[PDB]
Amino acid sequence: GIIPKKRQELMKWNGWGYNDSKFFLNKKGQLELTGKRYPLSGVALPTFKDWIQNTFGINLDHKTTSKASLNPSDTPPSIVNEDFLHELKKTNISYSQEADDRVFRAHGHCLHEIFLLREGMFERIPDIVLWPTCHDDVVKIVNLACKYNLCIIPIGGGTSVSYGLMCPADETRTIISLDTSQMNRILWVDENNLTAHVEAGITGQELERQLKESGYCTGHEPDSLEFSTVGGWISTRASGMKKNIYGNIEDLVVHMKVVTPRGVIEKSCQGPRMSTGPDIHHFIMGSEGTLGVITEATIKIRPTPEYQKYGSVAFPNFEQGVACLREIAKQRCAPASIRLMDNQQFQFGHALNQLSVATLLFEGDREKVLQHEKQVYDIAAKFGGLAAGEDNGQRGYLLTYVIAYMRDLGLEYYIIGESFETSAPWDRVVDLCRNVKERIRRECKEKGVQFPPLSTCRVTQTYDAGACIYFYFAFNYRGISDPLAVFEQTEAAAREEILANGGSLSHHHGVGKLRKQWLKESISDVGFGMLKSVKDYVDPTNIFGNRNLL
Amino acid sequence: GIIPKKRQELMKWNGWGYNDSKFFLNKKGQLELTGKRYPLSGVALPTFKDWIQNTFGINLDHKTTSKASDTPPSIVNEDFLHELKKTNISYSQEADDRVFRAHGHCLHEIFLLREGMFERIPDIVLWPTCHDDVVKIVNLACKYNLCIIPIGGGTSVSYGLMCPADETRTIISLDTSQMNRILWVDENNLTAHVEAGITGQELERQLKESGYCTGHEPDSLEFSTVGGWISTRASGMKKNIYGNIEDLVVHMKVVTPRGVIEKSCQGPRMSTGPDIHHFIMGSEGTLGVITEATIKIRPTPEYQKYGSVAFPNFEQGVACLREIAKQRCAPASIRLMDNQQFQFGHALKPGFDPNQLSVATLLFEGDREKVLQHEKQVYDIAAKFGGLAAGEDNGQRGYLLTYVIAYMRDLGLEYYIIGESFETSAPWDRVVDLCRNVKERIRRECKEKGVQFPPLSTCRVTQTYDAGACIYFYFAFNYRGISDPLAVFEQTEAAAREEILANGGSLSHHHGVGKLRKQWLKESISDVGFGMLKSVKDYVDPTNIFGNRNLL
Repeated sequence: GIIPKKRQELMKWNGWGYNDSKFFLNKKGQLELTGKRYPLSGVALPTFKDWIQNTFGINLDHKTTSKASLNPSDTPPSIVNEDFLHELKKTNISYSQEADDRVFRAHGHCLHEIFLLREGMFERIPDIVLWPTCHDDVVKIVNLACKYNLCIIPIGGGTSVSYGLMCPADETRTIISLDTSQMNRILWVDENNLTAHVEAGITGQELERQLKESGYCTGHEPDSLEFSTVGGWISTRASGMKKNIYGNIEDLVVHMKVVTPRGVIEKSCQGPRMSTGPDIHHFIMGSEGTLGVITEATIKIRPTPEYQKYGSVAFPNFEQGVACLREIAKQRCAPASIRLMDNQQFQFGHALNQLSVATLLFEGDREKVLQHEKQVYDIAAKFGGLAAGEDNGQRGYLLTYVIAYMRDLGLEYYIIGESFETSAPWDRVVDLCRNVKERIRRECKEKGVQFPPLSTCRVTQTYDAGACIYFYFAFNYRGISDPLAVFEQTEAAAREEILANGGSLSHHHGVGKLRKQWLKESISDVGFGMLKSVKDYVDPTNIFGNRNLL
Repeated sequence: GIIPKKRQELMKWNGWGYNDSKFFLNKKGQLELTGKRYPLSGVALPTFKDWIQNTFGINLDHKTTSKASDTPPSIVNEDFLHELKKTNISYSQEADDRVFRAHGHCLHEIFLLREGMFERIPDIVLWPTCHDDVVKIVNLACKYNLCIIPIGGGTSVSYGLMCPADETRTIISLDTSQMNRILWVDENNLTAHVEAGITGQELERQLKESGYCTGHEPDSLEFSTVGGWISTRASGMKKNIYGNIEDLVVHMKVVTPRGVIEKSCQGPRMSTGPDIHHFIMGSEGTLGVITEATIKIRPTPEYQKYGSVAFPNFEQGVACLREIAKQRCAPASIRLMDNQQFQFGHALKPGFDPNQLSVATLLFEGDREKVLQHEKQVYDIAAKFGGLAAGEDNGQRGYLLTYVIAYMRDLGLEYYIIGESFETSAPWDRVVDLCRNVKERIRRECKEKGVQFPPLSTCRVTQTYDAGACIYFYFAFNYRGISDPLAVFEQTEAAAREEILANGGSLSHHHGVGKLRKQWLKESISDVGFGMLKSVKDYVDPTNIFGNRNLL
């Protein structure tokens, strides 16, 4: 579960996930996933091809060829001051000027970046990779950057979907990719206080796995948990599948330690809730690597749940589903996870008419699950909601960690797709869903796309004040002059539609450099000025120069 | 329910709360609460005077003499006054209006109100009624170089309202009590759009008319305002169900010298950079004026039910509270009091060890079915710790009391009894030691400073969280024949704050910082931490219009 220094020995350098897990077309005509890693690994999927064909209007005859490894006569030169490097050596901090390690850490998982990895190359990439293995290591790195006017871009699991690790093309200084993956200890578990003191580089899978050994969990389960890190979550305000029980990352964090050019930020005590001015944890959460390096964090843990249980529900349409979820949030009896899929997604799940589907997960005490389960089904029964079965509800979840591998699959057959999200008020949810799908269909026809896009949505979280909505859109692009421009302009349009229908800039993807142009409207000008003024005091010479946000 | 421009028509100028509500010795020789505003109003408290005598060793034979209502003149630029005239915004240069808004409710202030005087008091009180009104005032204060000190309920317990002695600029008191509308209720999204001046009492009373509540109930809800809450990171009695302020606020609008802070949307939860709501929450009047907020509302609870539990000692009670927090089944309110609080609460009434036992009071609210289940789980857990139910009316008694405690301080003042309370939050594994060490420290400091009778030195756990608990301490003593009673109080308080910190507890859980705990802030938040806040202060308020000097 620990990320090795040479990441490409385990992970795709040019796509999502593990090397040993990819979708392919099998000796016997159907699609299938290699390796043994997921419940779906090595399992044939009979009707998936037919679906893709009916959905995207392709026949799978047309395959694209992508770079299978790095073209090192297309990577730019590593410029690194020779004295700095002398000093670094004295420290014993593992580092690498290798094109591979460098190019691995130049991108996250935005479509644009995955396309360049496969087809082109980046303008700018890290110059040197460093592996601190503890707080003190990081202190030394930051002090070296001050002395040598270097620039540091921190990286954790590299799962950013906001251009948050892209290197600014015109950044002339030595760029360090400060890689946290070897700084990954559970320092200690505090069984009286129910917290774990961890280092920032630990992944979600590793964190849970280790804790499960003492009988604990965090329950923070972002879909990227296999690679995303504690330090990444804080930085991007991440959200997990069971936030309903465990909380989101702002709910989960009790304490943190942060290395800035100016010094170390940490509160003096481990109180659960204080009143000592604006909460500085919140100046750091969602700071997206622009401020300094998060080395340590204390996070709430919980005893492993007694029992869990899946379910699902059918609604006569999406709208009645939304109404039902709103009523669930109104009674404040959301189960561990509740997710409403529209019809297109329902039909997609089938391959592995206005009718929609919620999937459910319940966990906690055995007795409580069963009460909770009864309440939810009764409420839904009020909205045309009929139980669709406990096993159906397992399929939708078992499926979660393999959806991300299908984007790589779709790219092999000339289909470009991305998911993007927002949060919106309850009273805007239906209109936004309708108007955003429409907007994408339009922006697509007008840019010359043949078959109308695939355009789905799902309610993914519920809140007192509204919901988190996810969209997925994809279109086959064979014939389009500039495929990357069409998609990118359509994405940027669907954002405009989101903002105009009352939805927020991001629920959890964060901002990075993809959504920078809207930030100032999102918060006020003064709002934006205040962040600026924290940047400028913490990092006066802009050493943390990924240029996210501002 | 709205606070009137002349506050002294309803409220004590020289102490807590309403004019018509004070303790007094009755025809029958028993202490009683005047008026009929609280359940306990007009009820005779038979054993109370004995408890006071036995605790502090007084007769009640001689009561102190307060001042009965010194005051620097009101100097104010004329071109400014002329322009203020034009806005039609009400204002006052009257000494008594200005003197009302120069303090909140820290012992030191209330004492200075009775005996001495404030070295500095605001120079002019203004009353905006709306957002625009505040924009104008702020624009003026920048133009004419005037300091602004916002005030809502005046219930600060941190010196957050005190005017800095050496501030030579004209100080405006920007009173928000007349900007108090529920702009509107959003029945679908379950939120309310409201002005910052609305009090807790008014907000709940109004919302109740539509079948809604916020459930945000600080002990000062009668006077404390939306604006103050956000400013001080307030916390209420039922935050277990309803959340604390930071959970309750969905949006806000802040007028600052630099301009208006405001998020563009009303979404439940976002990832758009560091959350700016959090730059403002806890800002204690140092950055601008919160004019409007959107707060979550909830349907009126269908059912409310009290209860109480008795434990063989305090440690056992703490352990139970920790287990209750471990199974995440805290009722709407749960509060564990130490033995002294039990005996105290006993003396105020209308086989374990009675000098050992501690008592938890409980409030349960929600759907009647849910309430009953919760209630069973809770008494099951307590029973494992030696816990036995002591009845709903005891529980009922516990809660209603909370609103009269603040009138009792005024009582003790007039019989040479200075007292105050202070809070902290700590991790679960420090609670027991922190309680013991802080009480013990308070006694030793008083013995050493030459107090005759040993001080009242109680504690209670007042909120539970996953990671810890909120702890209240209360301390009081007879000060007849002490040279410098204030200096003795304020030293002790400072010592006990050092103990709290040396035992693992925070600067404050909800009191906030103001100017009373400024000297620990930098170490509480890192040096860089403190520097971060200064940068925000300097950007937003370059010319330090908002000059209460809280925090930094």
